[PDB]
Amino acid sequence: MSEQYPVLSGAEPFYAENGPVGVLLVHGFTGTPHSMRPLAEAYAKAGYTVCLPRLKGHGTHYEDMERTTFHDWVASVEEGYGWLKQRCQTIFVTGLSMGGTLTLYLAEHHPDICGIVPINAAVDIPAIAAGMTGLPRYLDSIGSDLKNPDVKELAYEKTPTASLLQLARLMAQTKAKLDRIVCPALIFVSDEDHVVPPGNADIIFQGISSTEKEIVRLRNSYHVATLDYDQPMIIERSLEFFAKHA
Repeated sequence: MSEQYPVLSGAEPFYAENGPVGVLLVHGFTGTPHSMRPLAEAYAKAGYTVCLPRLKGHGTHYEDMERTTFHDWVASVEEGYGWLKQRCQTIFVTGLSMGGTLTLYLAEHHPDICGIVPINAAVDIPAIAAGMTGLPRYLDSIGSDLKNPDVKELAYEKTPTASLLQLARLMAQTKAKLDRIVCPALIFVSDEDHVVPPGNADIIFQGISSTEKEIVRLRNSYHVATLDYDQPMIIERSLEFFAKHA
């Protein structure tokens, strides 16, 4: 049931105990805490308690990932949420890509969350269904969709097809339950995301029941926006959002 491979260098989770306002940061599918670490460190330096977990099956080897289900990834996030609940009076959740999906999923089940910051969150990726139809156990992963080519992202070099099915099911369930969300939402979307169609931001904006919601368009980033040129804006605007709603 446990992972068989060791944690990769750079994929370690990050925890910081600071003040009574906490932020949970969720990384994406086949990715690792590396993609959220600059945000986590900035929020900790700003005085927030921070939890950046490593999703089960992630940051080790794709064979470990293949053995996981979306319920395992949800459990990692629920565990991090619980860690914060034991420490903080106010909790925000943010996440990139499937991490954004999991942010939404958590908010659909926990009304106490005080705000969410999904970044290129995925609730519908038609290419997954199209990809089947018309095969192999592991697909060659695409290179990281980053506008800045100097940035090194840590993600598995192969993607298990079994795991894509798990992602599809997670997305469908998350999409179906969007109207349960009423907390404030700051929805970031890269205009030029080549992985998650940017209309996802509008599915989310229209689907949630929140009265305080906005879409912020990132014009200088591709999918992996947390490591891309718009990173400072994501951090600054997120910090403003946390302060306003705490």
